[PDB]
Amino acid sequence: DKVVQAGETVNDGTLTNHDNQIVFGTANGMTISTGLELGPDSEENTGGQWIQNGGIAGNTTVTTNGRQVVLEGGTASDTVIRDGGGQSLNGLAVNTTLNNRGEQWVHEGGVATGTIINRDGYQSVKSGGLATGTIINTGAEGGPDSDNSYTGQKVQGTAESTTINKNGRQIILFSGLARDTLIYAGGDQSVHGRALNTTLNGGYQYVHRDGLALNTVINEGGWQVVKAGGAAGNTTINQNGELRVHAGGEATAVTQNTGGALVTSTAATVIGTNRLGNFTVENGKADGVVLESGGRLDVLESHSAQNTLVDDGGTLAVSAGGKATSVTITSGGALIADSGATVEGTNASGKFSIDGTSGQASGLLLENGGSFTVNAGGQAGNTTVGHRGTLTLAAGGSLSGRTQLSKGASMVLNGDVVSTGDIVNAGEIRFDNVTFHKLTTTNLTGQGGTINMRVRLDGSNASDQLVINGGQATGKTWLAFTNVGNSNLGVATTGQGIRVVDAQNGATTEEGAFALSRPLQAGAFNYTLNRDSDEDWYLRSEN
Ligand SMILES: [Mg+2]
Repeated sequence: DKVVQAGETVNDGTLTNHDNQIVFGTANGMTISTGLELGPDSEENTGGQWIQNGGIAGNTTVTTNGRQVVLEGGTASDTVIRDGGGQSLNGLAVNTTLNNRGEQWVHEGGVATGTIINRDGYQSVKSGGLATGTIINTGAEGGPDSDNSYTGQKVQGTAESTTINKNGRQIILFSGLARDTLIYAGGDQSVHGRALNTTLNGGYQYVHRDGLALNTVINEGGWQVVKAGGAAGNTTINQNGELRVHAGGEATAVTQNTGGALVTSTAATVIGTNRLGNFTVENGKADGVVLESGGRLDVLESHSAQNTLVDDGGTLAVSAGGKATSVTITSGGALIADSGATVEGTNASGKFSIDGTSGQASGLLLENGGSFTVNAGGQAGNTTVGHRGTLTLAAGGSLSGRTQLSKGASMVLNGDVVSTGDIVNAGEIRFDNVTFHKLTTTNLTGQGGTINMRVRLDGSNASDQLVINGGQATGKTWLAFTNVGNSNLGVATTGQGIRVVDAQNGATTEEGAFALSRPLQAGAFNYTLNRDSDEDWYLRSEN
């Protein structure tokens, strides 16, 4: 048991085999490799280096099993804690570096400045301690879904001037404060206490139940997530940043700049000012919201929205029972709703309305992930489905006027449908749900575009079916059949065949109107699509 007394500099050496070194003067260049054999969580340990009040340790290396205890008024310079060593800090530590399960506990009254947490190292600031000028490079390599709180920085006290690099993680517990942080892309900070003055230069900030975040700026690639029961105030959403406010979250004094994404629901609280004026999402009522660049507003059941602008890259999602009036969707805006929602506004091509009370819609335009669902007994008129838009019809839906499908458009049919107007398909219609449906239209105009249909080639003469009611089938439209019966079994067709397009009440079809997209064989037969004199089209057997 060496005792370095005051003004007696010890200037190299090691420490082993549960031996203590009591420092009252100066002890440079030590190797502490004893005292922590039993693990950080036991008062059963003997050995290590103990810097007393007024003592100094410079360029110590605490390696596996080594324990360095700095008491009140001691100091530890340029310390390397690695490979499962630890430092218990009640005084001053300057320029510590933590590698591979090296730990630093800064207990009440302790102060650590310049700690670099390098990989699988850990700095725990117990309540009443202070960490200043920390660099965190680890803790967050498992992604936003990693629940790792065992490496990185955990604060129960206070952390000032922290830089969080890729893979770095800061957890602020209930009692904790983190003031002035810069969080780069790949790194994150989890806030359960107080985070104040945070710069997300592509970094992530999670604000959980009972966490307060004040003065966060979200630059490009950054993310502020306010969970239920968390609260953020005075956030600035710069271009290509997003603020996420969950049901039960507080977002007050939000500055949504141009290019800023806002993702929230009427079940949260978001007050602020965007590039068009003031906005409020409060108590189930949103007024003035501007969804762009990945922003989403969900108007849940029995809430309301007015003066919403859905711009290119934004999404308005109105649940059934929600209302949203004076909507303006610019070309490239997405609208998700069904015939039980109530929406009014204007889109890229004029006025539109969904009246959830009667279940009739008129003039929709579904682009870029927009979607509408016509529920049972509903009716959508003059629909325009664009690239990446979807129109789904529940069993018992109706169409009215001209249903136009642009290239890249989807229309899914989950049961029998009647259009009392014109379907114009340049995209893809698809009979899905194993029951077979009938799509009745007055006129079909094919502009390319497959209708994906289903067939049983197993002795049934059973299939999906198109019906031209009184009108005409023109253009060119591809038919894609899938055999849903017993495969490798093919039965012969009987007489005229499986009727797939039925012309009725005087309907005519043109002669190159329909065409098999790919061959249809089952078992020993090739199934061929043939138009006859009755204007109807049939599936028949080959050789
Ligand atoms: Mg701990």
